[PDB]
Parts: sequence; structure tokens; C-alpha cells
Amino acid sequence: PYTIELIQPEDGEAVIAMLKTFFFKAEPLNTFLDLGECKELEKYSLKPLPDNCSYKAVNKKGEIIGVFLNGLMRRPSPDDVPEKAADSCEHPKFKKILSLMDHVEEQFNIFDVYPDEELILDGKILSVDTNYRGLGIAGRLTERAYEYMRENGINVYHVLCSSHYSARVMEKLGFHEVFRMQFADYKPQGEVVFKPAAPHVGIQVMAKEV
Repeated sequence: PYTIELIQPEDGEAVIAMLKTFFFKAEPLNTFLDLGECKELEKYSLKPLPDNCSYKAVNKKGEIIGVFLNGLMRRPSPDDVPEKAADSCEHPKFKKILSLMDHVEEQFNIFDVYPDEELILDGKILSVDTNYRGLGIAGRLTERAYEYMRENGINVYHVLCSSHYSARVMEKLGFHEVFRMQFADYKPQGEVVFKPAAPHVGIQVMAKEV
């Protein structure tokens, strides 16, 4: 009912179009901030593409019905300082989400968990057309990243989940929770910033060792 293919640089507009249909509106932190369509969000979402390890599921008409956008994560050199993506972001609501993401990388370093790993695959966005859900697509997209990981000597697939539905999908594929931060505990300036709808109670960083 679908094929699994690598996402080509020519695919960015089709990727964005597919995430505008299914994903951006439904992200719980987006829904909580009433963040709508947003240009910063769209470009941040397309950032991993040049890493050439993102994958798409396409139907018989050649339309993208699912994606799993991945970026490469290189173990930092000792000279390297962490980048704060919330800085240099200008949208008021989206900077709140990028701040949270910075806060998570400040509180949990995946590269300390796996000291023998120089390179780690980073699952950024997984989205499937509702008309094509329940057909094993997320598993096939994830199996396709396993092939990439094997060709490039990667052993750890790291997936930060802002949605409990995404974390449950990865849990079912054999990922395990390596870190959790509750939204009730994220009070960077003394006060709670996110209180999304249950069951999205916090951030789950999921990982698999292949």
C-alpha cells in the first residue's frame, strides 16, 4: 500500500505540505500555545533534511503519507559549547518551545549514557496520514533508519517525544525511556510554562540500542 524511500532535497515543500495537514496542528505543545502555522516552526522542522537520513512513506500516487525526519548528532568536541536554539528565534510562542528543548539538552546528555558512541541518530518528527495509520508505517520507517544506522556505524537511535502518543509508538518498537521531564516541573522562571491536555504530561527521551 506504500513504499519507503529516502527524502530527497527536492522534497522539502512536499514535506512541509504534509506536516501542515497532519502534524503541526496536532502537536500538544503547539495546541497548548495556540501556535498556528508558523514560519520559524516550518524551517526548524526542515533543518534535518540535508543530513540525508530522513525517510518517507509514499502511496501509489507518489504522495507523501508519512515521514520520519532524522538528524545526525555528533559527539561534541571539548572546544564545542552547546547551541541555544531559543536564542536567535524571534516568534514569541515558538521560542517557548525551543527554550524547553534547550532546557532538556541542559538536563540530560544522551552522550554521557553511551560513552563509546561518537555519532547518534536523532528522530525529530514522525507523522503519518490518518488515512494510512495502523498499517505498520512507523515501524517500517524505523526499520529503514536501522539500515542507515548499520551502514554508518550508528548504534543509538534517540527520539525526544513531546507527545505521549509518539513515545508510546516508540515504546512499542522497543525503545525505552531514558529521561523524563514533567511539564508540571518545567518552571524556568519560577512558574509553569506548559500544561497541555492529558495524557501529554511531560517530555520522554526514548532510546534504542541496535
